Amino acid sequence: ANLERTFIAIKPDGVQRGLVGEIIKRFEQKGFRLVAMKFLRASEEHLKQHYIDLKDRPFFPGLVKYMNSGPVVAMVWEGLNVVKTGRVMLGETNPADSKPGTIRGDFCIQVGRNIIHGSDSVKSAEKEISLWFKPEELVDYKSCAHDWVYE
Amino acid sequence: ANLERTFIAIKPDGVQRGLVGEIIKRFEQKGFRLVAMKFLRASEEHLKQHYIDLKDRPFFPGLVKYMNSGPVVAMVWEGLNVVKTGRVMLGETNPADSKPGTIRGDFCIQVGRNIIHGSDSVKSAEKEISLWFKPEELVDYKSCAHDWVYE
Amino acid sequence: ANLERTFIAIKPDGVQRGLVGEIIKRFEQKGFRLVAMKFLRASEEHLKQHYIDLKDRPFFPGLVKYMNSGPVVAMVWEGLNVVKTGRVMLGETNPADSKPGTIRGDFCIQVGRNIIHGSDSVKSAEKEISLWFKPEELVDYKSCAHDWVYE
Amino acid sequence: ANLERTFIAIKPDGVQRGLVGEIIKRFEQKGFRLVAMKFLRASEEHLKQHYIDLKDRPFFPGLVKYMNSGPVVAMVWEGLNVVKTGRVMLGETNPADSKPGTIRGDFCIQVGRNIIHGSDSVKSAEKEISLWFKPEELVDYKSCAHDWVYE
Amino acid sequence: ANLERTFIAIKPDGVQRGLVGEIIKRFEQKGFRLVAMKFLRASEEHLKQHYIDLKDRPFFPGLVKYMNSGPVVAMVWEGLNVVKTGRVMLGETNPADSKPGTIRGDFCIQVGRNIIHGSDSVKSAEKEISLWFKPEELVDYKSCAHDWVYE
Amino acid sequence: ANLERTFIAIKPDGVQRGLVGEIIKRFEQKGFRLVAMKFLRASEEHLKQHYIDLKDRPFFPGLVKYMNSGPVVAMVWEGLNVVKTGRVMLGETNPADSKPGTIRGDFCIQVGRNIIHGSDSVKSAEKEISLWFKPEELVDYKSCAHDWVYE
Ligand SMILES: Nc1nc2c(ncn2[C@@H]2O[C@H](COP(=O)(O)OP(=O)(O)O)[C@@H](O)[C@H]2O)c(=O)[nH]1
Ligand SMILES: Nc1nc2c(ncn2[C@@H]2O[C@H](COP(=O)(O)OP(=O)(O)O)[C@@H](O)[C@H]2O)c(=O)[nH]1
Ligand SMILES: Nc1nc2c(ncn2[C@@H]2O[C@H](COP(=O)(O)OP(=O)(O)O)[C@@H](O)[C@H]2O)c(=O)[nH]1
Ligand SMILES: Nc1nc2c(ncn2[C@@H]2O[C@H](COP(=O)(O)OP(=O)(O)O)[C@@H](O)[C@H]2O)c(=O)[nH]1
Ligand SMILES: Nc1nc2c(ncn2[C@@H]2O[C@H](COP(=O)(O)OP(=O)(O)O)[C@@H](O)[C@H]2O)c(=O)[nH]1
Ligand SMILES: Nc1nc2c(ncn2[C@@H]2O[C@H](COP(=O)(O)OP(=O)(O)O)[C@@H](O)[C@H]2O)c(=O)[nH]1
Ligand SMILES: [Mg+2]
Ligand SMILES: [Mg+2]
Ligand SMILES: [Mg+2]
Ligand SMILES: [Mg+2]
Ligand SMILES: [Mg+2]
Ligand SMILES: [Mg+2]
Repeated sequence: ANLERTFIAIKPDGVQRGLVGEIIKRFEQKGFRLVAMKFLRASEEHLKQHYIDLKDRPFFPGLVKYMNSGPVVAMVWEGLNVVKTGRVMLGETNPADSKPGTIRGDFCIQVGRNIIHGSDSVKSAEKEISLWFKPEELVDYKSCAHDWVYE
Repeated sequence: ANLERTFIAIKPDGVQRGLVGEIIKRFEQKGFRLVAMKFLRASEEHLKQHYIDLKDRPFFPGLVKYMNSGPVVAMVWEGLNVVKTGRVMLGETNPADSKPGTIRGDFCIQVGRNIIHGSDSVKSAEKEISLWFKPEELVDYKSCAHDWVYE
Repeated sequence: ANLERTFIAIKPDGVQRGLVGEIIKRFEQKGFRLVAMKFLRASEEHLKQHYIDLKDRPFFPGLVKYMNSGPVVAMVWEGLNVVKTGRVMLGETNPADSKPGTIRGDFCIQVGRNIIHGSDSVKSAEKEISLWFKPEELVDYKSCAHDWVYE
Repeated sequence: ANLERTFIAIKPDGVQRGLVGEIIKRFEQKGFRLVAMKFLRASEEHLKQHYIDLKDRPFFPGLVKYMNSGPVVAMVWEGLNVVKTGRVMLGETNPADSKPGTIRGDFCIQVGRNIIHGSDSVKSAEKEISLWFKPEELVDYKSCAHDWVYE
Repeated sequence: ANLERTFIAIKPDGVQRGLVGEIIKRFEQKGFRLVAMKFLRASEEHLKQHYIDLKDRPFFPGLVKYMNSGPVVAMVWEGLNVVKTGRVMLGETNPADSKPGTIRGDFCIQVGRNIIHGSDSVKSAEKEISLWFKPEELVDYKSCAHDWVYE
Repeated sequence: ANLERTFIAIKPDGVQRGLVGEIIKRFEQKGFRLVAMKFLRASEEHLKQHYIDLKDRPFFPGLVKYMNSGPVVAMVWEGLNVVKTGRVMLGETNPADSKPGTIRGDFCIQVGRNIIHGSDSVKSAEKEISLWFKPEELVDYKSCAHDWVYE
């Protein structure tokens, strides 16, 4: 089979607060497969295109500036319902609405500093994956745990 | 009802994915007393009795064969509302509906590989404990912390 | 706003069960600022004042005795909505109603041994802070991570 | 290969202090395979035979009484060098001499309450295994990560 | 029959880097009893007294300045061999020589930002406890675990 | 020497055994700055250049094959003595001799599956960094904690 994929980015605040390993561990222990990963400071234009649907929102200027203010960890993760499940794992957009046990619930306070991004839909994921990674950067392998994670 | 007991089994996938100590720690940390524990490859006939209520469901033979495909860790835990609270701790039957912070929410993806079993009621717990353990295998002792966990 | 403060106390059961660091870590990693902290055996009088609204409840004598039965860690934490959010982190009054991922959800079982206290409102918080701490015991400094937690 | 085995027991203090899960995780994460596990109060005669080479030592009486004073978690673990590297993981007999990051180094203080036992040699391991388990209690299965742990 | 005690302070970098809980957890897990604790910005004078033995060394002014640059967590811990064992837990003065598994080994790089202080000797412990704490701030109580930590 | 760099790669066994987050956290927690990171299946030729000094060793062919058998996580880390300190953090080449608390000591068993690589010297580090990364992939930014990790 060819499993669902989602795009996950650890925002500059996640990197600056030293939560990269912690956040990656949460995806690994869940049983999702890391497909791609790189580390870069995305240009304001890259970030504008990432968040193109939000361009007319008033917080958008500060969002783009915050997102370009340090490096990000960009990832692709694979598995059954990984898009929706990735989102549940993150918590709500606002850390204030995010439950203890979620990444945002556990680790942050304010919507403007909410440490992580996950694709909100499959069609979003595929667009975001194409924008952040070259095809060659997506690694096709099989997880040793697969048959212990899936029927 | 401080002497309530429940049956908890770590399924073959739980054992194979190295989650035994992680699971046990969650019960220990909560204040529940470990009463019995053993490690075995349960026979197909034993598993058919365990899941006798499901013998007509289409997933039954698959479920049995998987349950026999590796060892399980069988346990008896005791404490106030341990049956219901144990259930909460595991999360929903389907990992897709299990909240972050729960065992299945944190660690698995698919209902057919859902890493753990807990009794669904006192009556089920009593049946399961009888099925899985000899009476001499239930250990009598007082937990150190009891007077700090209970009034 | 961001200068809100709350009073958090680790109850004698939380100290005795070795949960002081685990509790503190949860507040630190969330991004809240530790403002004040001390360790003491609170007098029965001090405890009666802390719980003055409950003076006529049936459980109040047992409550005051339990709370005097060992030392307590008293703390003040700062941040946006720290009162409300602190409560979310603790769980519900009754650990039976507290979800996995919260302090009571993870660690305790019975309402009379529920390991921790948090102020239920800003007015409660300011009363409790005045009750437990001398003004000089409240330390003003800026958190390293502040600008990565707050826009 | 017919891989080496060792006998590990978590002593009554390890059980009472809630360290069973933690300990088991350290063995699991190292890549050792759990072969056998049970939970029991070992009789004084069982304990005398286990520690027979110490019978004339002055601490022997107290050792047997303490080891009988609560249940123990009895285990057999498999792996290349598991006896010697198991000992290294435990620390030195005296926790005072055990380094941080070892089990006794992290968790205990006094030689008479040193939380765990491990076989000191291959010959001791085989003797101890034979005395603590029935042959049928030793579960034969292959670890899913075997080929990632071994050449 | 007072057990041995030591003075441990979490330095300003320790607090700023959000390691207070982690650090305390290590001492609780080991079996030491928390006797005293408070949180304060130590004055230059207090710190010159604390480090008076170093007053003529080149790094002393820099040390005293750094130690005043943020609040510190000051603690008294009790147990068998706590002064020496405490030291071993911290690591060497220079993090470069501190082993993985020690506090400085896990968390620090440079000698002037080495996150924690522990007394060097019983005589120094006694002096430091007296310098930092009033007698009434030392809490006399018996630990839950004592009989499982000590024979 | 604060700008010293080393090359760390999580080997395919580390990726498959779900240790990526765990490993990254240890580097983060220590205070080193992540400079560059990517995830790829390294070609046999690329790996032959990486290990060119071992090309005549009997294990060389199998080493290259194993290192190509799954993706690796390639990283550049910066900090004072990061090459030597990084080596200490990994353990010894042989897991069998690696101390508990080190990455290999904690997580692996056999030299042929030793989960991680780190440069052995500054000269080796510069050669490996150049081999594995494009100049533009070394990210320029300041770590928020720098002034709390360094004088
Ligand atoms: N400062 C600020 N940022 C916001 C606000 N709403 C959304 N954002 C940021 O914009 C990101 C994208 O918004 P959105 O797609 O609606 O939410 P998401 O998919 O859950 O991340 C969020 O993750 C926040 O980082 C806001 O009101 N203020
Ligand atoms: N393959 C498969 N297994 C299922 C399904 N539903 C339940 N199971 C398995 O059967 C076990 C028992 O089912 P059930 O008693 O209803 O759920 P539980 O009490 O929450 O464990 C579950 O824990 C699953 O492992 C399904 O639709 N497909
Ligand atoms: N024993 C007992 N203690 C209670 C009961 N209800 C509340 N308490 C205790 O009294 C404390 C204060 O009560 P309350 O303010 O209503 O709950 P809280 O603000 O969530 O802590 C609780 O945290 C419990 O420790 C009860 O029914 N029985
Ligand atoms: N109370 C007490 N117990 C001891 C002493 N020496 C050893 N023991 C206990 O006896 C056990 C077995 O001793 P030994 O075979 O020499 O050490 P081990 O193989 O490292 O456990 C130790 O693990 C301790 O639990 C002592 O001096 N006093
Ligand atoms: N900046 C700087 N600080 C130092 C140096 N040597 C020691 N210190 C600091 O001064 C503290 C006290 O030194 P000392 O009492 O000898 O070592 P300790 O008992 O390990 O803490 C150390 O823990 C360091 O924080 C140095 O060479 N430079
Ligand atoms: N299969 C196998 N692999 C080995 C052996 N010795 C070394 N290796 C592998 O080759 C790598 C490089 O060896 P070396 O450069 O000498 O040590 P390193 O710098 O500590 O990794 C090791 O990290 C192992 O992955 C061996 O005897 N057998
Ligand atoms: Mg969106
Ligand atoms: Mg059922
Ligand atoms: Mg109240
Ligand atoms: Mg012996
Ligand atoms: Mg000194
Ligand atoms: Mg080499």
